[PDB]
Amino acid sequence: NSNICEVCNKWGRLFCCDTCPRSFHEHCHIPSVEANKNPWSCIFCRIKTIQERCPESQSGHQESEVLMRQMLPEEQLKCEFLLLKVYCDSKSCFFASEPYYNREGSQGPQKPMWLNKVKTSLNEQMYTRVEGFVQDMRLIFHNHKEFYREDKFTRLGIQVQDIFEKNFRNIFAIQETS
Ligand SMILES: [Zn+2]
Ligand SMILES: [Zn+2]
Ligand SMILES: [Zn+2]
Repeated sequence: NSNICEVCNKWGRLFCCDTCPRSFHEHCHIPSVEANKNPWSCIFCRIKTIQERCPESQSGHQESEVLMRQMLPEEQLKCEFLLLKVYCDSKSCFFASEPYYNREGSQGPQKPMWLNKVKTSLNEQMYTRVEGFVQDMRLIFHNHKEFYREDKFTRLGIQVQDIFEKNFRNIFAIQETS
């Protein structure tokens, strides 16, 4: 197995996947790495299994249909993975913890949002449909773009949003378009 965490790329106390060479810190994995379970399969392996069991799940889908899906176990897992894929980018540090807003000429957002809050919300089963999760994720980047206006720091929101959207289209097999 790898000797660094797949998500944060650091060594430390790592838990090893039994079905692939990835490793994770306890709370870098989503959900948090489970207490017992030998063997243990990581979220990448669990997602691969869903695809393998139902090869047709990779045919193209409309976003509108995906968003209305209820958060049954497989959709809950897919949102967990998508959240994990955003954390995998080092630029996710900017969006992880609760922000604050005090900048001359801007006002803070009406509804602040951050990754750790989405994490907790997923863990507590607060989303009933995929739409709930996706709306909160997109609000993270929209709030950032709106607040930082013309500062070049706005690009960080664009960059991490692009990682989110690419992963969303991949994980939920959104129909490719021009
Ligand atoms: Zn880690
Ligand atoms: Zn694995
Ligand atoms: Zn099938």
